[PDB]
Amino acid sequence: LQSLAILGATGSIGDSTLAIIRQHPNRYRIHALTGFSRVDKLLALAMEFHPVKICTSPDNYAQLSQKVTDAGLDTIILSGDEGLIEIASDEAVDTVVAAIVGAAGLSSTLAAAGAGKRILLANKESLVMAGDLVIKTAKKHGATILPIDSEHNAIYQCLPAAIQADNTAIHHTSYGIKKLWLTASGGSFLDKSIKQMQNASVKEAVNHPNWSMGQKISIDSATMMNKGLELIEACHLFDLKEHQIQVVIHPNSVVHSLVEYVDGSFLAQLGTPDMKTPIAHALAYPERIKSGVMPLDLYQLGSLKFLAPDLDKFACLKLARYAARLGTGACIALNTANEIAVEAFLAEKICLTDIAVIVKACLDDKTIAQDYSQDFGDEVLGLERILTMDKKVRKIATAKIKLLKQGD
Amino acid sequence: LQSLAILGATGSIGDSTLAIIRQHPNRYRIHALTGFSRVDKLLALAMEFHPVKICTSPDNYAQLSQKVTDAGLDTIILSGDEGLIEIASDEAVDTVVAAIVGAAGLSSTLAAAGAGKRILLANKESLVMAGDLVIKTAKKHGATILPIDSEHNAIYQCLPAAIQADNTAIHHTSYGIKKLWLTASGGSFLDKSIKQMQNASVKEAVNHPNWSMGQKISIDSATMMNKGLELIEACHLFDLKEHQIQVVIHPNSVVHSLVEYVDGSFLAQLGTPDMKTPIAHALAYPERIKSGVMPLDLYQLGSLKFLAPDLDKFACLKLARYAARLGTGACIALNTANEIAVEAFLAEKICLTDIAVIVKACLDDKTIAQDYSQDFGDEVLGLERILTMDKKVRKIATAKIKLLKQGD
Ligand SMILES: NC(=O)c1ccc[n+]([C@@H]2O[C@H](COP(=O)([O-])OP(=O)(O)OC[C@H]3O[C@@H](n4cnc5c(N)ncnc54)[C@H](O)[C@@H]3O)[C@@H](O)[C@H]2O)c1
Ligand SMILES: NC(=O)c1ccc[n+]([C@@H]2O[C@H](COP(=O)([O-])OP(=O)(O)OC[C@H]3O[C@@H](n4cnc5c(N)ncnc54)[C@H](O)[C@@H]3O)[C@@H](O)[C@H]2O)c1
Ligand SMILES: O=CN(O)CCCP(=O)(O)O
Ligand SMILES: O=CN(O)CCCP(=O)(O)O
Ligand SMILES: [Mg+2]
Ligand SMILES: [Mg+2]
Repeated sequence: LQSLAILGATGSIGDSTLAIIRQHPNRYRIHALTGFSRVDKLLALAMEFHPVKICTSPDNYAQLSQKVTDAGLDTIILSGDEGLIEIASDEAVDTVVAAIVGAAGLSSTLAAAGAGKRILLANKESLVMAGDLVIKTAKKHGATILPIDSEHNAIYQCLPAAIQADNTAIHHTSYGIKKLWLTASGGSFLDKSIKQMQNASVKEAVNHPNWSMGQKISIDSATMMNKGLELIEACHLFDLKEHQIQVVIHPNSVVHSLVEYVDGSFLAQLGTPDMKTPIAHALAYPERIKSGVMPLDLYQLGSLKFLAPDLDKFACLKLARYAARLGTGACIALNTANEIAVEAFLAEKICLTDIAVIVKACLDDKTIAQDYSQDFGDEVLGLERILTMDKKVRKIATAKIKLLKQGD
Repeated sequence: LQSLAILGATGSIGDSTLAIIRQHPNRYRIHALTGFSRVDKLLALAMEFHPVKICTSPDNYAQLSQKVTDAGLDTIILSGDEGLIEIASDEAVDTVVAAIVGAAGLSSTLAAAGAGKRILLANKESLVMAGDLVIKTAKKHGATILPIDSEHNAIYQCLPAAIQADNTAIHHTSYGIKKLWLTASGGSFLDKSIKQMQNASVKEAVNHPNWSMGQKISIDSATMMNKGLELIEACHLFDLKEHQIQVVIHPNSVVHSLVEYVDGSFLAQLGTPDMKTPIAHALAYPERIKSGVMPLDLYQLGSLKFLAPDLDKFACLKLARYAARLGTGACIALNTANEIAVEAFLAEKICLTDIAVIVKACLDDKTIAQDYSQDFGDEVLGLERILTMDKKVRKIATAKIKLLKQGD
């Protein structure tokens, strides 16, 4: 049985992964599950799956340990980043599903690449922040990365075998890859005024017509920063630069992305927008298995729309491309600034449209820009350099926010 | 240089193939070209490409031989089926592009499979009439068949490598193929009354909103018999039965077909509707090359529509499925009856809607049905059995036509 560690098992992605595991009992073995806040849910999962190890936040380690011994499970309990690193590099784990949101998922993603694991990547902030380091580290140790993110999973499915195996093979012109097309729903405000986004409630922004997801990715979809980040994720995953990856607005969320070839062929993945499809694909690869989705019904589709992005309205996307060209430092500035203006939007401290302002101000800040020219990809020293800039952007972005609520 | 024989070089498919050859001068060598009626065009091609051999109709052999000696080419001239068989099995030919329309292309398609060639198949009537025989013969001698037909080329592009190599691999459930979806434009009368198809001029039926093609395939698209035939072609190519292949109406002709997988993934090929894309793909396979098409612009797409087939209105499609289930005899009855009611529609002897009547009457005719249980796939005797039934359906369909213009 393929041994699984599911980092971030209590969230949206975790739910879908587990929904597939329950359909395929004697194919996968759960070795570990992790959860930051939802201690009871993690316990309920523990009791269901009898995992060898679980990990939670340090604030909950004691509480959860009591509850696990009280339930008489053999389960080892772990806490913090230290626990995640352990599970991610555990000799007994074959496959890691990286579903921790944000930067918090970076160190365990690396540990997994360092340990040579099969990694199923949901956690895109890992690649936006440490793409060179993660891929380099993975290549060096024999880790395979398969993307779970819909768009990337689509693209991956639409790529010849040799380029799934080795992403550098994509520069051999025989394979004829021209460019990659990322589909974007346009989010909750696509078809609404600039003015109306300004006054968006969290309830409006957080709820998406086609997808049910975590809070963060949800907001990122509303501003289109999600595509931004996906743009940078794609560059690392498929070993390309941003000019080779373009974005098309597609509100139906049926077409999940395309690969354009030199002969005129666009290979695309279509499906109902349900993350069990890409998770299932990535779990069973190179085989396939039933996912439990309700399949897309082509008869009732109606009309699938396509539309160029409106960049004035979705500045987050302009700014992500700009950052992708600047390299890893600017992508960190990008992602972290954005991580901060999201905690801030959901806390109701800024407007939705303020997410763009904070992120630019951060990309164009002189104190942030000093670190753009650093070697964030050094095998020994890249990690501390990435985290230090993280802490730094955290401070400055926080400062920018406070400054804005009055004036600069 | 890959040596090419282009059977049917003067038609629509031939034009597109050659348009690609002219873009790729030192990749492909033209060893042979063939043309039935258009002697001057065949000559002009001869002078352009200095082929080793060409073949024409028997009625033109003398005329063309004079003209070739008058122009001082070294080119060997051939005639009739005998000439096609020779070119198709020529020791010096690597690749055969099978683009003769109708049943007339069957014997040379077989000769090419018998000789173990790489075959690029446009000519779908070959598989509708002798699918088992062609595939069996190909497998036995090491011939590779790559489809040029848009839908089949799309499906092929959307299939894993192992199933492109060996079509029987598709029954291994690991690969997770659920079903194949054939897209159909719905033709010139999709959005028009039954009543208005009745009175269709040849000019209406022959001209297609999105495609420029030969006359026959053009009419077949109007009645939707083209999808019928494509349905049977798909069964042989991909080694499935008709229940596994469904049809969706898609008027934009952008999405060219899909492959549905068990996890919910639909892989589809999109592109501007231009046969240079699939020809180019098939020529360079497993590599890719520029095709000279103007690529699809996703920004200006608008809305791609999808719609269930209206089977009352497109009886030809009901009847093809029925025939696919009946087996090869009924497919011959189907294809030939249809070949006859097309010569008859374009000659202005029957109504467009009469194509359906003639073909049913032929499928349900007791004299035709006697031969349904024959072994059309016997390596020694299948070919004469296929041609005899052809001649027979030709006679009876002709009779049915004459009968209808008065009454049965
Ligand atoms: N939700 C989707 O459908 C979807 C689609 C594509 C990509 N993704 C990506 O997958 C990842 C997870 O997204 P999600 O929507 O499931 O997130 P979520 O908000 O549902 O939470 C995910 C998990 O992260 C854990 N977590 C949160 N903060 C943590 C911390 N500081 N340390 C350790 N663990 C922590 C939570 O306990 C939870 O199990 C993200 O990177 C997201 O961008 C999600
Ligand atoms: N035209 C397209 O875009 C297209 C698309 C998909 C499939 N196809 C298929 O490819 C094949 C070619 O179609 P097309 O539209 O290019 O045809 P066409 O009518 O334009 O050309 C047919 C070719 O075959 C030759 N031919 C015709 N009758 C013959 C006979 N009785 N004996 C010997 N040779 C003969 C002609 O000389 C000509 O070169 C058909 O089977 C068609 O269904 C064509
Ligand atoms: O992989 C799935 N997602 O990231 C959800 C996408 C929401 P968006 O298409 O509006 O970016
Ligand atoms: O391969 C291309 N064609 O067969 C032209 C198809 C026209 P249709 O979609 O109405 O069958
Ligand atoms: Mg995504
Ligand atoms: Mg076709």
